[PDB]
Amino acid sequence: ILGGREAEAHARPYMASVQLNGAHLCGGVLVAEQWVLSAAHCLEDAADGKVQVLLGAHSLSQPEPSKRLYDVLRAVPHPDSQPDTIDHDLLLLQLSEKATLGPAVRPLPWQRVDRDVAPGTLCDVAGWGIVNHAGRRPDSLQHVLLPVLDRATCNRRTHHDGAITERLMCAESNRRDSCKGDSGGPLVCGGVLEGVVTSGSRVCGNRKKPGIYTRVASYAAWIDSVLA
Ligand SMILES: COC(=O)c1ccccc1CNC(=O)N1CCC[C@H]1C(=O)Nc1cccc(OC(F)(F)F)c1
Repeated sequence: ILGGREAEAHARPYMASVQLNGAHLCGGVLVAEQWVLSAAHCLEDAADGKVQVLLGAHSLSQPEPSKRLYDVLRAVPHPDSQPDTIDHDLLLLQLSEKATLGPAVRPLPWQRVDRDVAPGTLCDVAGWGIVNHAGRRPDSLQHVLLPVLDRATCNRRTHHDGAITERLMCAESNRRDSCKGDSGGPLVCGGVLEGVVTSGSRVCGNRKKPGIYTRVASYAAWIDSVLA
């Protein structure tokens, strides 16, 4: 997260760290007792590597009573996802068992009505991604409040030049933004999951290159199918 602040410990009990070989790789969001939603590019070339999900965390390295590392039974990338595209960039991870729920571990309600979030809505994005241009990695969860950017402005030649489909949304990236390592994390608006940070490489904190988030409402039937 660039231009953000340290999050209040355990105030976002749905927040997951998706780890590969014991290191934070991507953000994720607990959407059901046994399922974490993240981004499909997260597990590219991860083939053989150990994927785990850390729930109930604030610090990645310090002991906390609510912290629990879960193994993953199945990793389900969206079938239409591809390495060279930003489309259908979703991944569902089935945990080894249902998560132990409590004040610090709880699934987030997610948007099932396919209607756009109004431009200007203030949404929250959290993650353990880089915090500066040198690549400094925070030990604790960071967050930033970002206003939603209308799709037509996001699609201008100066911005993302027509790449923003109806299944994607944008948020302003003016010195405050999601960055490397925040991919897969949640974009929460009015206490409901609206988007998942995309995992394509992009410059951070440059107002001319808005943040791109996959709209979960646009994938409600796929999310339901996988869990079933
Ligand atoms: C919104 O995303 C952007 O704007 C963005 C801007 C540049 C490169 C990339 C991105 C977004 N893509 C990712 O993050 N991806 C792609 C899938 C894997 C994941 C990644 O690379 N994980 C990672 C790797 C090393 C260290 C690390 O940990 C920490 F982050 F702590 F360093 C995390």
